[PDB]
Amino acid sequence: ENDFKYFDDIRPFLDEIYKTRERYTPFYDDRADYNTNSKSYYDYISRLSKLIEVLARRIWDYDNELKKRFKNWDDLMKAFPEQAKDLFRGWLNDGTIDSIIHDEFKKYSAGLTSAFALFKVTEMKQMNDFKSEVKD
Amino acid sequence: FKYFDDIRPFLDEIYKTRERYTPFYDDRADYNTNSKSYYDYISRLSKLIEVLARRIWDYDNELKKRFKNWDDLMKAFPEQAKDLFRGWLNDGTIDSIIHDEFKKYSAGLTSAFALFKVTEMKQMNDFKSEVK
Amino acid sequence: IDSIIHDEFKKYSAGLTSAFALFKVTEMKQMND
Amino acid sequence: IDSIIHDEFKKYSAGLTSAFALFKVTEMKQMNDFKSEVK
Amino acid sequence: ENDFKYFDDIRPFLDEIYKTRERYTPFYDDRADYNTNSKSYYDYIS
Repeated sequence: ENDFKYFDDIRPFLDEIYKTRERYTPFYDDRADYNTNSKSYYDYISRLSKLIEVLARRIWDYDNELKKRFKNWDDLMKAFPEQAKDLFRGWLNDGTIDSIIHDEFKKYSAGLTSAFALFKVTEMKQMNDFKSEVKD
Repeated sequence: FKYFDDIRPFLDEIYKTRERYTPFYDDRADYNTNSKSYYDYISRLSKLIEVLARRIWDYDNELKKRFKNWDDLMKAFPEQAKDLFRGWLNDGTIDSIIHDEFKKYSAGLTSAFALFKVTEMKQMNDFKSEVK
Repeated sequence: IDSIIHDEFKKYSAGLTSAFALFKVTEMKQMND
Repeated sequence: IDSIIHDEFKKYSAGLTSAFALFKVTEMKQMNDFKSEVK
Repeated sequence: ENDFKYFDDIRPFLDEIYKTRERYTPFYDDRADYNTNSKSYYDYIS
C-alpha cells in the first residue's frame, strides 16, 4: 500500500535545516562579542560532591545489608539440623519398606484385622442368638 | 539496514572539538569577536539532527518493505491453499466429508419426519375418537 | 523412628481401630434400640 | 538395625494386642452387665 | 544464586566519578584566584 508517510512529512522540515544550515554568511553578520560564562571550580565540585555523597551514604549503610547477610548465615546454621533430620526421614521411608514392611507388618495386617473381624462376625451371630433367646 | 550501532561513540561527537590554529591578525576573522564561533558551532551541531531523521526514514523504509513482503506472501497464499485442498481430496480424508455429510443428516431427516408423521397419525386417531 | 511408625504407615490400624470402636458403639446403641 | 526392628516390633505389637484385649474384655464385662440388667 | 548486588549498584556511581574526574579541562576554566586561609599560630596552640 501507499501508507507510512511518517518518513515523508519529515521531508519539508529536513530539507529546511539543510537549506538554512550552511547558506548563512550573505544573510547574517559576525559582530557584537557575545560573552560566554562556563562553569568555574564551584560547579566542578558540584559535579563531584553529589556524586561522592551518593556513594558515601551507600557505603555507610553497607553495614546493615552485610548484617543481614551474616544474619542469614546463622539462620541457615540453626535451620540445618532440621534439614538434616528431614533428609534422613526421607530415605528410611523406602528404607524401612525393604526391612519389615514387605514382611511381618503384612502379617500383622492379616492377623490383627481379619481374625478380629471374624471375632466380630461371631459376636454378631452370638448377639442375634441372645436377642432371640431374650425374645423367645 | 537495521544497525543498533552503539550508544557511547555518538555522545562524544557532540562534545568534541578539533581546535585548529586559526591565526589572529587576518581577515578570516576580522574583529575576532565571539560570534563566528557561535555560527560555526550551532551549524555544525545541527548535522546530527539531520542524521537521526534519516534514521527515521530508514525505519519507515524497512517497515514498508516488511508489510510489502507480507502482502505479496498473502497474494501467494491461495496458490498454497489450492493444492493443499488437492492433497485434502486425493487422499482418504474424504471419509470425513462424505460420512459426516451423509449419515447424520439423512438419518435426522428420516427419523424427524417419521416421528412427526407417527405423532400426527396418533393425533388423528385421537381426533377421530373425539369425533365418533 | 517412633514418628515413622506413628506415620501414615500405621494409620490403616488407626482408622481400623477407630472403625472398630464405632462398630462397638453401633452395637451398644442397637442394644438400646 | 536392632534399634529399628526391636523398637518397631515389640512396643507397638504388644500395645495393639493388649489394647484390643483390654477393650474386648471390658466389652464382654459390659455385655455380662447388660444381660444381668435385661434378665 | 544471583544475589548480593551491593557490589553492583555502586557501579553506575563508580564509573561516574571516573568519567567526570579526569576529563575536565575542555569543560571548565582556570581563573578567578580563590583565596586560601589556613590556620595561623593561634590554631597551632589550639
